[PDB]
This record gives sequence, C-alpha cells and structure tokens, in this order.
Amino acid sequence: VLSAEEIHLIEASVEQFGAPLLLLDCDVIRQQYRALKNALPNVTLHYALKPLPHPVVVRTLLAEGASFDLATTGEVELVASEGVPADLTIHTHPIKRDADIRDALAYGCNVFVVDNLNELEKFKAYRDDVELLVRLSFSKKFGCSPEQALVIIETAKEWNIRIKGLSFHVGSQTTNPNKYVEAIHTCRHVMEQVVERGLPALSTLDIGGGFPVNYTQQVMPIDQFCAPINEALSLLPETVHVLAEPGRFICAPAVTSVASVMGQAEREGQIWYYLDDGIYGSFSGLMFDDARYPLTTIKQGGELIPSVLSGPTCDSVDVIAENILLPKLNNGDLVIGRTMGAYTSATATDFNFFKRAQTIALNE
Amino acid sequence: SQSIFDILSAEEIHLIEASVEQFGAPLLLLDCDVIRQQYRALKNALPNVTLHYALKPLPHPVVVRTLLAEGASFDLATTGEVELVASEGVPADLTIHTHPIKRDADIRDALAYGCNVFVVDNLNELEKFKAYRDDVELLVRLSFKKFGCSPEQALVIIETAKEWNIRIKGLSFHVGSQTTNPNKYVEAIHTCRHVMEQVVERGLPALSTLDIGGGFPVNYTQQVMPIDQFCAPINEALSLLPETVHVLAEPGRFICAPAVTSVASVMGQAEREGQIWYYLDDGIYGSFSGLMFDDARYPLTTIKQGGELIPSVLSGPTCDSVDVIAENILLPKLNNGDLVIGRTMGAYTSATATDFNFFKRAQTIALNEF
Ligand SMILES: Cc1ncc(COP(=O)(O)O)c(/C=N/CCCCCN)c1O
Ligand SMILES: Cc1ncc(COP(=O)(O)O)c(/C=N/CCCCCN)c1O
Repeated sequence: VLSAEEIHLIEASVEQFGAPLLLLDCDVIRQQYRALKNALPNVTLHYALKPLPHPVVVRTLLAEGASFDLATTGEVELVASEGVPADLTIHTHPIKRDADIRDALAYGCNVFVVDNLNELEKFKAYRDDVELLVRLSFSKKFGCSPEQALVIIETAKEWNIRIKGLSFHVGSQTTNPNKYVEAIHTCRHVMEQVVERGLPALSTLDIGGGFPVNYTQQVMPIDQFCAPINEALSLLPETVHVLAEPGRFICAPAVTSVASVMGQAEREGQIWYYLDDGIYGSFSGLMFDDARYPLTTIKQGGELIPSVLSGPTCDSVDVIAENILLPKLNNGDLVIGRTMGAYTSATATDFNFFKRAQTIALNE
Repeated sequence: SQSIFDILSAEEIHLIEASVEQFGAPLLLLDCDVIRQQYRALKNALPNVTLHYALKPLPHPVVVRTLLAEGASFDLATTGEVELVASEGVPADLTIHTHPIKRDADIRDALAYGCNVFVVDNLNELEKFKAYRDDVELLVRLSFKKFGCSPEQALVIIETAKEWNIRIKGLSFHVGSQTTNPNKYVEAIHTCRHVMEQVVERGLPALSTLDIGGGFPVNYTQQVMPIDQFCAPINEALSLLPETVHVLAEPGRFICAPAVTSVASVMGQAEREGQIWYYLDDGIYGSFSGLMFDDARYPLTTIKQGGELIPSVLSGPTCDSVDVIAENILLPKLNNGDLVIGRTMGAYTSATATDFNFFKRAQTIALNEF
C-alpha cells in the first residue's frame, strides 16, 4: 500500500517533472544513517558513494556527521565539489592506477586498500603520504587470506609503508549477521598474530557494507541485526577503532521510482505494459544486482489480470516483471518501485538513447 | 569519442600501441573501412533490399556519416536517434522509425524531423496515429516474444487502419539478433506473402513494403554461415513476392560489430587460488556489458602472446564480483599496463555501457572515415 499522502507526492512530482522519475527522500537518508549509527554505536560510518553517488545524498549525510567511502576519482571529485573535508574520507578500491592514487591524495584522502603485494609496491613512491587497510577474504575477486595478510603487513614494514589496519566485505544485502561475526573473529586473530610477531599493532578494523534492506521480503530490524556484530566487536581491544562502509542501507529505502505506461498489448494471455524505465535504466539492478523490487500501481480497482512489465528498449531482455497481477492500466498510468535507491540509477545505461529517470530531491 | 582524419598483425599491433600512447586506455578502435566492407558485403548478399542501418547497436555519428556516404538508409527507435541522424544531415526520407510502442511525443519528435514511417503491432498503438493520418504510413510488425502481432491480428489492424483512414506501408518482422538459421527469415517471408495476399482478397489496399528486420549473424568465437550462403534462401523466398513489393531490412550488428576492436590495459594483478587475476580498466559495466545484456562471448588476445601460458582471470575495474570478463583463460604473464585486446567489439558493447563507480568509459577512436 501507499498512503494517500505518498500518492499525492508521487502524483505532484510527475506533473512538474514528467516521467520516469526517482523520488529521493532526504528524510529517509537521515532516518537510515541515524538508525545504523544507533545500531552500531562507536563505529565510524563511511557512506559508500557507489550504490548512489548523488550530490544531495552527500550533502544530507555530511550535515548528519557521516563520513565517506570512495572507490574512484569521479567519487573524489563529487565529495570535493560538495566541500566534504578529506579527513572524513577513505579510498577503498583495492586496485588502482598510479593516477587514481594521485587524484585521491591531491584532494587529501590518504587511506587506501591493498589485498596483494603488486598493489603494495605501488605505495613505495607514496609511503610518507598514506596508511593502508589490508582487505581480507576467508567473493573470489578481492581480499587476501589471513596468512597472505601477514606477508603483506610484514613487507610493508620492510618497505616503510604504514598499515592502518584490516578490512573486509562479506557481500551486499547480507541478511545473516553471523557472517560479520565470523569475519570479525578472524580479523581479531590476525591482529593478535601481527603483534607478537614484532610488527606495528593495527589500529583499525573496517567491517565493510552489506547491511540489508527490505525488498519483496522483510529483513531483520537493524538493531537486532547488529546486536551479535556489536558483541563480536567488543572482543577487540577497545584501542582498536572500528569503521563500516554502508551503502545500500542508507540509500536504498530513500528512493521511489515512478514510471508511466507508454503503451500496451495482449500477448499469449497476458497484458504487456511497456514502461518508460526498465533494465537499461533504473531497473538495471535486475541484471547487475540480481534484484527484485516491490512494485505497485496507484490504480487499485477492478480485477487483477496476469501482466508483463516491460522496459522502454526494443530488447527482449528488457522485462521488469515476467508475470505480475495488476489492475487494468491506461496509457500514462504510473508504476511505482520501492527500495529503488541502491545500484539502480548508478548502473543505468544510455541504450537506445532513452532518457534516464530524473532524480527529484525531496525534504532537502 | 574522437576522430583521426590524419595518422593480430604487425600493423594492428602498431596502431593499437600508438593509440594507447596518444589517447590512453581503454579504447574502442572503430575502423570505418570495415563499416563500409560489411555494408557492401550485406548489400551484395541481398540484391535490391534497402538496408536501414539500425543505430541501436552502435549509435555513433561517424558510423552514421560513413554509412550515409555509402548510400545506406537508417532505422531509428527514439528521439535521441532522430536527433543523431538529423544533426549528421541524414535526409528524413532515408529513415524509418521502428519502435512499436511510442509516447505521443515520440511520434511528434520523429514527425518534426520528417520521418513518417512508423511501426505498430496492436490497435492501442494504431489509435495514437489518428491525429497523424495525413502524415504517416505504417508498418505492421508480425511475430511468428515482446513485439509483433499474429497474422490474424495483423489483418484486424490493417482493416481498422482502413476504417480510420490510416495508410499501411507494409509488414515487418524481426526474427531475433544473431540468427544463425536463415530459415527463420524464409518462414517469416512465406507467411508475410500469405498475409499480403489475404489483404488483397479482402479488398484492402495492397501492401507495398516487406521489412525483414535485422539479426544477420557475425563471427565471434564460433564460425557462422558466410553472408552469401546465409542470404541465398532468403533471396529465393523474396523472389516469390510481387516485383511490386519493396523489400527493406534493418541490419545493425552485421555492419558495426566486426568494425570495432577494444583495447584495455592491466591496472593490477594478484595470484588468487591457482590463477593470475588481471584487473582491467574496462569490464561488464563498460565495453563488456554485452557479456551481460547480449549473452556475449568475444575473441580475446594479448599483444604479449609469448612464453609460458598461465591459467588467468580477466576482471573489470569495478569492485563487483559479477565484473569478470573471462575465467581460466590461458595467457602469458602480463605486467601492469599490458594490453588485452577484444575483437568483434562493435555491436551492443559501448552502447550498453554504464557510469558505475564513475569509472571512465572507453574512448572511441574513429579511423579511416575519409
Ligand atoms: C568495498 C565496498 N564497500 C562498500 C560497499 C557497499 O556495500 P553495500 O552496503 O551497499 O552492500 C561495496 C559494495 N560492494 C559490491 C556491491 C555490488 C552490487 C550488486 N551487483 C564495496 O565493494
Ligand atoms: C526492430 C529492430 N530492428 C533491428 C534490430 C537490429 O538487429 P541486429 O541486426 O543488430 O541483430 C533490432 C535490435 N534488437 C536488439 C536485441 C538484441 C540485442 C542484445 N540484447 C531491432 O529491435
């Protein structure tokens, strides 16, 4: 269901800006940050720009006291253009060209990630400017083994590169908190091993993103989700500083998509609605994020008919919902997507030269 | 994108390296000679079929001008495509607009440029053309998954167009992209033959046009039928039509795909679980987005091609584990900065690229326009 008031907002917004739209609610950006902040106390929260690098999200979060997690030069430029102080940032891409390192340092970001010795060697030129987080895994793509992590920290001593601590990411939309618990335990044992091996003790644990949000099925409330995480962290020496890199949790619930029916046809028993947004645009996450969004219509009346929701492109792969029960809709009627904030517009293409959903900032 | 109006084999290795020198990496090298060669190969394979290049696969202004000078026509699907051809001086009578489902604005934008051939495949769409009955002529698109009406439904659309005073130019179909079996076209042509006759026997206006769509195949990693042999049973089928009927086709991939060569460079590398992982500056959110949207597989090589061959992984630049372009590819040892080369990289590649992570898109370098 959508409230009468949510319906009014969506409808007003379409009058003024047209369709397709992404309604960004700054109050939910705030609501989500504070909830995570409350759920994970004494963890510094570095918003990952990646899922939604919108300048209004950045301004809204900066004003809340949030920090920031950067992966590229584009993202550095973004934070900089919004006057985010570089001491509030970390750079988390584990594989960087010399220029990527330079671009971030020039701005003032001096925390970086390594998970291999080839990348550690890139830092010999910059050893007086940086402190590194070593990313572990214990999915195939990034992170070194606990054992390799030691090799790297050791070599970083010989080379005089400062190691700030360890990081990991257990995966996006992690619905089981125990994964974090297991990872935190491991990182503790590695941190122990570093110390009585003669090496400089590690000051930081960066526990990543992956905190989950509600899509078509409901997930555990954040307080309950982070409870065993907090208990795991309490075993670390309270001289170890903890960060996180939330993306999805903050941005996902703050965006509602609005698409309109361009046209329609009966095909093999079903009504096909062809929307002005789809898999090459805001629903790109159906392809890249294996996503499934709650979909709704303003129109609720009459019988529900087996339906197909198709995207604007001529492509067959451009189908949003293969089989969905919907009221009979007219050309121009609206289709609403919830939890449309993360890995949606970010992963949009320009295929067919269809225009991208325009993002509207509300309660700014 | 930018053009060079100026300046694997010995020669290809040289141009690749000097482009990387001049422009950086990743790059897409567009050869307008191959754009011409493919246009001409297809033109020869289908005598007397008017080829309307589908912009969708590679909506590149250089490709458009190159093709306009060759005598090609154009297949448009959107206002952005309309704007592209209009800015390159394409006359509006060389174009058709083949998107079956259109907002009123999509009709008016095409009409303002002067494109007056559109596609319909249902009566809801037909009805959007009442305001334009003096201006348009329509192709009725048949299917034999997402678009196209049945042969029976098409007759309804054609009878109703009459009652409403809307001209039907003809019939169209698209059998699917990368069709490897020409008999799909053949069967579709035979059916359109029948539908066109039924229209005459019902005493409706005779259809003037058959549009056989695109889908002509190219070589990726598996050899396809040479275009001449592929098109032979198609020509046979078309020769059974009244010599009155104008035949159109909407080639995209066949013309653009072989014309582009991708160049990526190794940003970094690690041995992970018995394989060397190379992280490239292009991947599935970039030029290799076809691996994802086009179910694609491209020939890949290296300029190195040298000594001991090691089981490797080619990963894109993004921190996403989905972004891997090849697993367990046997490559020689590469240093960072070394080049990984993709072939047949022209269609449904850069056109479906994203700005994810704000990673910079490959720059397209246009060679040999004039
Ligand atoms: C180093 C690092 N830090 C933070 C994030 C944000 O994770 P989320 O909180 O958005 O799940 C990510 C995101 N990782 C993968 C997202 C893949 C999207 C689905 N295709 C990351 O790689
Ligand atoms: C009405 C119409 N006409 C022509 C084309 C061009 O087909 P191709 O020759 O590029 O296979 C198309 C292209 N369809 C693209 C679908 C496959 C691309 C990968 N998902 C089309 O929709």
